[PDB]
Amino acid sequence: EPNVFLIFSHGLQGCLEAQGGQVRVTPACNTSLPAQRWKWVSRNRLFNLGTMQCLGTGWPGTASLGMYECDREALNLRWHCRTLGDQLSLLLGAGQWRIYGSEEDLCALPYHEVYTIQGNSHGKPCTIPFKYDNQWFHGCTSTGREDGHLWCATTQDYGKDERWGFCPIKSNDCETFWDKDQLTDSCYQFNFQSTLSWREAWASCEQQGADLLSITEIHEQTYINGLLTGYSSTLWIGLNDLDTSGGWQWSDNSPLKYLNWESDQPDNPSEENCGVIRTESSGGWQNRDCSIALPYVCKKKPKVECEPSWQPFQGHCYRLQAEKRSWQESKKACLRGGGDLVSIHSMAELEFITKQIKQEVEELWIGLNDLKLQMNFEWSDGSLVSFTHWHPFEPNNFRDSLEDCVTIWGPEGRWNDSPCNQSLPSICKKAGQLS
Ligand code: NA
Ligand code: NA
Repeated sequence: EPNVFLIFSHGLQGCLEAQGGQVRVTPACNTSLPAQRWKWVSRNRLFNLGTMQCLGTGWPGTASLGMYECDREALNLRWHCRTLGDQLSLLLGAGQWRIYGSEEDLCALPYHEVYTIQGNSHGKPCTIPFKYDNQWFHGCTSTGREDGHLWCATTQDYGKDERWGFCPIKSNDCETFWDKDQLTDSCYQFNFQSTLSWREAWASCEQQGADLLSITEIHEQTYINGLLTGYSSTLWIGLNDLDTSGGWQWSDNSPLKYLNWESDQPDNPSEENCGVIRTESSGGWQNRDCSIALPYVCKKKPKVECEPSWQPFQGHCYRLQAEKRSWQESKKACLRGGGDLVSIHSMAELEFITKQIKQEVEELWIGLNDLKLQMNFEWSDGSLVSFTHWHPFEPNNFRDSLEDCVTIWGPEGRWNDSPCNQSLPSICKKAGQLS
């Protein structure tokens, strides 16, 4: 019971209590008494755990506080955490209202929508509270189920509407609700029957201890397209440019090292900011309006010294090769120097390279490339690709050439991809000696 809280008045010096059908302030604050335990629930109602009822007052026309069945409409059961204090002070003839035991205001523990998994409600969130077999529930329950799985109604009256779904769980395994890749031990959840917005889908994955699908490897694309063959669907993935336009990122902060945009994508930069995978294109990526309602896919996984003319940063040595060469020839020159084309794994390393090594050189080669397999970028030095810093609407050279290599471009230190044909200076990286 982490969302539950007591309501204290400094002006009356006591906690708000609900007895029978009445509401009072008692100086005897006791966090154990459910009569004093409150909880925000759906549709801006304030729920009491002792009475299993909702705080209410009269509509304009008859003013007092009382407890009422939460589905009563003949009374106003709606409150706002910002004005609740003023309403309580008004109706009790009081000062300042806070959560008991803290300096936090009554807006500190807000109601969060919990989106359902599978069931028959297309991902619609739990209606809190809901009635089932004439009993109120202010949370998920397994009563009425043998397997013990937690569920909830998506209307307030299950007996009437029979709309429901499974509740999301934060698990250390991937048992009931997930397809697991045995090779990578990564778990995937295709909610074909749900219809949620991107942000809603994001929240759903998050409250399962997961994130929207990121596709980081060529294999991962193949495994994903695999499970999708036969189905006909368009599903949200973690891809978006909400922060920076054209700056596509995975919601789970994975590097944008693999790409599978459809031929004409992405487009409509002014309206479409979120990524979808499609079965029609055999797993191609599109960008769409983030507010549209779609099925979605979740994912979870249960001080050195340098040689002369080189400069140190962290544990490596860096050097500018000012002579303009091709990407491959730039690399060959780095190797003869006992190093390789620079690999960049953090923002601090990037800043060092850009401010200290590149300086006013306009554009130059780094180690990132997709010569081996196209649309799948890797560092020439074989290092793990953990970090990308693409310019807006980059990369995009796989859209023409069959071989793409990467440069640092301009003062921000962001990256382009380009034909390796191009003649540019470059930066080299090798390990340093400690010291
Ligand atoms: Na589009
Ligand atoms: Na490019």
